[PDB]
Amino acid sequence: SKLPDLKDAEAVQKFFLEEIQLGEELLAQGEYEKGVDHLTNAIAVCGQPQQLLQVLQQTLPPPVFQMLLTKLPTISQRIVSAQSLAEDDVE
Repeated sequence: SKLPDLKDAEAVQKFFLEEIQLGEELLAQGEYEKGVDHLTNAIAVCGQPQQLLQVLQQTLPPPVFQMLLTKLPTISQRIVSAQSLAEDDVE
């Protein structure tokens, strides 16, 4: 592709429906995980009160729960380093 732009289609809705599927099969509890997938498609927008909770609270459940206590700062610090590099690029 040349000069791509952010766009939505039913495919992302159906790929959002496979994230629901991963959550539900992984947790044997569809209702709670359905909320955590709505919390991953809503980071595509990054809504003001819901812009930081999103991807982290998603990356929590799918593997064994409670094994992400240490990896969560790893993801957060790598994101912080990413913004540090972006801030350097802006400067």
